[PDB]
Amino acid sequence: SPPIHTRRQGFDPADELRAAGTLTKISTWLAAGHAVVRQVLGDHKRFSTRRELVGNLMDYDPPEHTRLRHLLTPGFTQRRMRRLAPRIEEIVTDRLDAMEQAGPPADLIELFADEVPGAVLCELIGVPRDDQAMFLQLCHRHAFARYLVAMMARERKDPGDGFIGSIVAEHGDTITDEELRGVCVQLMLAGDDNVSGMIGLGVLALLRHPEQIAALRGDDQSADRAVDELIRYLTVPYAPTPRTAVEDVMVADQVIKEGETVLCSLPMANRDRALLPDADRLDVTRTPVPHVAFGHGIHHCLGAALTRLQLRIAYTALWRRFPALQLADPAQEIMFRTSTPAYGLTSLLVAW
Ligand code: HEM
Repeated sequence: SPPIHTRRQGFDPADELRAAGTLTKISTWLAAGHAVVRQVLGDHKRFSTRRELVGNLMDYDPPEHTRLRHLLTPGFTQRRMRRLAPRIEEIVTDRLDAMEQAGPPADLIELFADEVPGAVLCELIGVPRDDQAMFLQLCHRHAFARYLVAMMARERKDPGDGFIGSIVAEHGDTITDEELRGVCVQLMLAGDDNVSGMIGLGVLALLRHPEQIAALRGDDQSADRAVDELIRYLTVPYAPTPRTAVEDVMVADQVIKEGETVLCSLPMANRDRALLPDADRLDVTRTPVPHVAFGHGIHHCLGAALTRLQLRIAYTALWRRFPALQLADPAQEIMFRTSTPAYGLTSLLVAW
């Protein structure tokens, strides 16, 4: 009953999804191989992402996409995101405190996984801390757009040095308040469900492979390689933005007609034995590979650096606080999140 590409079995793609060919028609084309997915995503000239929506990079084609992304790129680099580390550490500590105060057992998803990403996003865009609580409540449920108008008005008149402030000070003439508001809305949508899914599933994956936890508190390479492997192995998004063929195009010896849609199975592409001979195995020590969990090509995840830093901080602080982290009952059923654009957990009752 659920769409083929959204079906999972544990941490893995479902058997019916595994049985699918490289490129087949489904009731829409489904690309389920690493090479074919990278071909489709890398072909931005023949495959368009296009179907409010203003500021949504996933709805832009070049040169319009190139222009808008250029203004956003500098505010998403590894070095710029490293500046948020203290605040991420603070947010994570606050949520760990909430778990510790509640005492064992506690729902890691409700108290930790579903709370961290939103708070980090508020810090990213520069929402004042006192307004952050109400900002998230209005955003999660669907005044929200009305608040952002007032936020852009402050920054345009008197620019700070944050995310919005740096854009309006340097390129205020080329970007509008409507575009800035749209960017912020889309950042909330693109960077909440994905990260919350990764926090939940990553914690469980590390519990299921507990010798691999120690990699997180090693040197920079050790920790980053651990996080990237978890990103690869879990591949939380089922698909990127649907790709529409602008013209007739031959992909994998099959003709994709103009107007037809192609869905890329990111989990299948990252389990492709052409990417890794043992792709179904979790190993935090393996050298990073060109996985497509953050996409491929011009639309590749803008929040990739933020995600890597946030997840590293989240996983590391969790076990530093709770070394004896465990499932509340060893035999408890894993509660998978299946109704959102990203795979995750709805609940994870943990003890320590
Ligand atoms: C679990 C972590 C994440 C994963 C797995 C993920 C996945 C992806 C993927 C697959 C794409 C490509 C979409 C496409 O080509 O159609 C993408 C794009 C994008 N992501 Fe993420 N994402 C994550 C976290 C974030 C975060 C935290 C942010 C916010 C800082 C973010 C912001 C964006 C934006 C703005 C785009 C559009 C880029 C463009 O179209 O040029 N993502 N993401």
